[PDB]
Amino acid sequence: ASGFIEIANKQGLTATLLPFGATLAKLTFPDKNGKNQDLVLGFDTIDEFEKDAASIGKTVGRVANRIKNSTLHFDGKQYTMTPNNGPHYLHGGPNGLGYRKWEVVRHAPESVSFSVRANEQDDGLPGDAKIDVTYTVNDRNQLIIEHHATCDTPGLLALTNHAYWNLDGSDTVAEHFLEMEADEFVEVDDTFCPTGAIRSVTDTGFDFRSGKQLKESGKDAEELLDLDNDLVITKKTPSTYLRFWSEKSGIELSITTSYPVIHLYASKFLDCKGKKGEHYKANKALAIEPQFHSAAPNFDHFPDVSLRPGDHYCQEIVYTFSHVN
Repeated sequence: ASGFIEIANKQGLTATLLPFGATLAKLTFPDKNGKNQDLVLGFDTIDEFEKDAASIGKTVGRVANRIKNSTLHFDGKQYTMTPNNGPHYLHGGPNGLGYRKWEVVRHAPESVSFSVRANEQDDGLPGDAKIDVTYTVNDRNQLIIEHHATCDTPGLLALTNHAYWNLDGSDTVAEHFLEMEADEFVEVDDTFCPTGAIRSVTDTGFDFRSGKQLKESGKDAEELLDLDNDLVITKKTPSTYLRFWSEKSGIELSITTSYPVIHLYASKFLDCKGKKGEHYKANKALAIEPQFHSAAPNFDHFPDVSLRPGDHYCQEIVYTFSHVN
């Protein structure tokens, strides 16, 4: 058996990790009323996490999101996996990184690092890789997630963190405000698999450039937010890219990442017994997943996510917690 690992700074920021799936189990931070609030969904027990299928707080890999039709071409060779989500291959498959027990290579009062190895035999994806993920909290009230990796054999590697966020405990995050520096988004089909097209956010329900409440996303016949797309980060050349907050709890979350996109999932298909024995329902939280474009391995015009011998996969996500004053 394993066990929850806790890290924390000196200002009231605590994070609880789990070796299994290198998961972010909990993240507590005092609200405007000085009351501690767990900002991420989860489970009160370890086994519940090992049985979860919604990838709650997990470190996802080797390839986050979908591989169109469970097939791809790598270095002139075709790789075909067994579908695990519709006709596609989602989050690295049933034996993806999120479903494996990572080794604890470092643990200190404010930081913890996990490591794990994966090759074609483990998940059917090309080559192999030694992956190391670190969670660190600091005096700036930031949670830093570092994603590092190397390989002996050429393959693909595109990770992300699948934590579902809810800053005030509300039944849903429809009232939460969201602001993103994203001019474009990745188009997806009915099965939510990228089509390879990029669409401007202008005049669409995905324009969060002015900061609005999530409840504002068109008008469907289910009154549910079906957010679950890749929002391409507008990055300069010659900084915070996302701000998520709740006027209710007064808690705000800002993010900066090396990744080119941030996948936002409004938790439309959620329905599980979480913390406090609570019953999570539709649009309960907001999954924020900094990552490379979904289905990158299927479209050559999307970022090249190959990881080859001698190179170093190195990405980071910085979450800053504060208050809206």
